[PDB]
Amino acid sequence: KVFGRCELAAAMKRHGLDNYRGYSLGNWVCAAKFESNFNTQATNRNTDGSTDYGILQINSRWWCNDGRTPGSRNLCNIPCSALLSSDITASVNCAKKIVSDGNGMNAWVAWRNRCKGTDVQAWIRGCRL
Repeated sequence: KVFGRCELAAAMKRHGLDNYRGYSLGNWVCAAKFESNFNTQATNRNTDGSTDYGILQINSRWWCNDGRTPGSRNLCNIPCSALLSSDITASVNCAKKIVSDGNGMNAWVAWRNRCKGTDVQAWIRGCRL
């Protein structure tokens, strides 16, 4: 599924991401935009044996288990295929854990590159929340 901007914002808000650990909703929408272009089935297979999965491109070395990645920690305790659903719940819950395990949103390169220092509010402006 390829989400619309406002549709994804609403879904993320229903899942409690607005101001989660001090990160406004627009940060999360902006991250998904440039990680995956809102595509829940996006995959990126890296040369190091790991794969990035889903709308938030969560990596299979630390966070989910796909059975083929060396050094898998599976800290979200889910199969990576669960992150390829049209329901974003599993990706949201694992993203929360990624932050809860010490990291900020610096854990997403696309956020560091394309969202940090910008008016992230623009990504939810105009939406019915």
